[PDB]
Amino acid sequence: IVGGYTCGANTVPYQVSLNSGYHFCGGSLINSQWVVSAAHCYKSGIQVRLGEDNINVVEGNEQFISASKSIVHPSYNSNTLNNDIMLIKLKSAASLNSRVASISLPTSCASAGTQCLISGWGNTKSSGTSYPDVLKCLKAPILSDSSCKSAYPGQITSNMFCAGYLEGGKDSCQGDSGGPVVCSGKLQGIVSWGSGCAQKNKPGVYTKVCNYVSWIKQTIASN
Ligand SMILES: N=C(N)c1ccc(NC(=O)Nc2ccc(Oc3ccccc3)cc2)cc1
Ligand SMILES: [Ca+2]
Repeated sequence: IVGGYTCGANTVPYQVSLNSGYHFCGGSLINSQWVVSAAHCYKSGIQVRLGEDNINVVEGNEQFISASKSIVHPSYNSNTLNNDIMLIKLKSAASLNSRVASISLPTSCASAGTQCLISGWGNTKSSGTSYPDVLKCLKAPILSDSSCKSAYPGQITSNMFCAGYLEGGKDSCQGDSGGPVVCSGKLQGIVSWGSGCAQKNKPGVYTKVCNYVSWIKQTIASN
């Protein structure tokens, strides 16, 4: 996260770190056995790390559960990043509580103007690289479909929305991928792509989670 702030330990209880020997993507816990992330974060050998604040230090609230299976959305296209969503099942259910909690899926799509919370352990610099050990947070508005398409012409499909600040300075970044964009307590986006991080007129682009609720529910119902 570029231009964000330190969340505070376990203040984002649904935030997940996907680790394969190292943190490589964020994710959101949506019930005791399932995590949602970006399909572009797909990897064999995922261990889900819940209850994390400093991902490099064992602090006392973590749960480390290997993934038993991953399901990349059937229509995910890696070239356009259209339908950039994936579900991960945990081999054992997580113990839910105040510090490790699931986030609700949306009943309706969010609208332009809604302020949302985006969090992750990604890069905090637009020029340079510095990866924090603790979770960073950014409050950011959903942008209109027209400003999203003006910023990235010919690239925004109906399964994507932009969120952020067209002046730059505040954005998600590499390493934040697969992580949450929560608006009014509902998971509305997944950190997916953007040109650079925090550049002027190049906001973050996010998977539009409301389009996937029936698929998430149906998939969890049979797996
Ligand atoms: N400005 C941001 N908010 C922002 C910018 C970039 C990313 N990260 C990103 O775009 N990652 C990425 C996406 C697709 C990729 O493409 C792949 C294609 C095939 C296989 C694997 C990855 C690779 C990296 C996240 C947030
Ligand atoms: Ca830790």
